[PDB]
Amino acid sequence: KYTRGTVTAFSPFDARADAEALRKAMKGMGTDEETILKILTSRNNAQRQEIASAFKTLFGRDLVDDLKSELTGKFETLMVSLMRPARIFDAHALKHAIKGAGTNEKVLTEILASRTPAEVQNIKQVYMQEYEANLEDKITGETSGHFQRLLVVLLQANRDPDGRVEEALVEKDAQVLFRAGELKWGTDEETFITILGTRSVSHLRRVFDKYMTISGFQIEETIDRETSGDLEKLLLAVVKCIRSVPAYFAETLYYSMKGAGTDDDTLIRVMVSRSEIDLLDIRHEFRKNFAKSLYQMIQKDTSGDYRKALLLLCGG
Ligand SMILES: [Ca+2]
Ligand SMILES: [Ca+2]
Ligand SMILES: [Ca+2]
Repeated sequence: KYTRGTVTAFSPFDARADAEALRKAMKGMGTDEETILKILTSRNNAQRQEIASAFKTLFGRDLVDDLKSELTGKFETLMVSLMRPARIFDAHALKHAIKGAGTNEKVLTEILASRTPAEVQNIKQVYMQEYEANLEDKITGETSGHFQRLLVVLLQANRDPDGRVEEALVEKDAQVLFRAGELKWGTDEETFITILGTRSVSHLRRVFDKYMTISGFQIEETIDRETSGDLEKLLLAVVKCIRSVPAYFAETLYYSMKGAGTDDDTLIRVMVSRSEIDLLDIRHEFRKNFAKSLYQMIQKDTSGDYRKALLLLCGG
């Protein structure tokens, strides 16, 4: 319950020697895409931030700008995502899932359902600092309904603390989800939003066990994934992050490749975001749950340099 990542600090690290090798790779006609990917997937984000700085000191050019202008396609996206400061990554993804016409409900849900209260608290903050707006005013302007109210509950980064579990309560709560389950998460929404958004994790895992003993089914079993509802999808992402974040992302990754095509926007966002948190645990849930390794699914769904950088990120 000690999460491991797939990317560690490279050594021996020489930011100046790394910046000089990237310049050369990009300098002139064409590009050496392979020196680029070898450096970027074997340096962690802090290190990358230090290569960016060195690069700006030595040539008076911007590394990202240069990647952007030299690279192309998904390889470009991947590399540019690797380069984004970890501190801003989430705030940035949220600015774009929201900005423009429509909304990307998907990023909304993934990030709010999966990040820790501390991580939500940091995001709200970097967002205010960088974009100048209040995260909350925005979500609230793009979404509506119970969907909207559950994201706001989640944005308070206020779930109860893991202490004493009172079984009576565990018991009261199970009886109400049981009932809403039967109702197709159709009503008394206000009540199950209160329960799922605010109770501690230890208290809700207990609730789900209890729930299973009343009904004979697991709470997620009472909601179709593939089909609709934005709130349903958000309820589902919460339930699963409550039991295991790594399992939730393994499954997220699996559905980004199963069937014709790939949701490359999700493949990349996840691979990058969790590369230094729980990407190894995720690879483990994927294999136990999917019967395939992340590596082989990715080998098969992607191609080229985009594919080799992803496989280096992945690790085995
Ligand atoms: Ca060039
Ligand atoms: Ca929008
Ligand atoms: Ca596919």
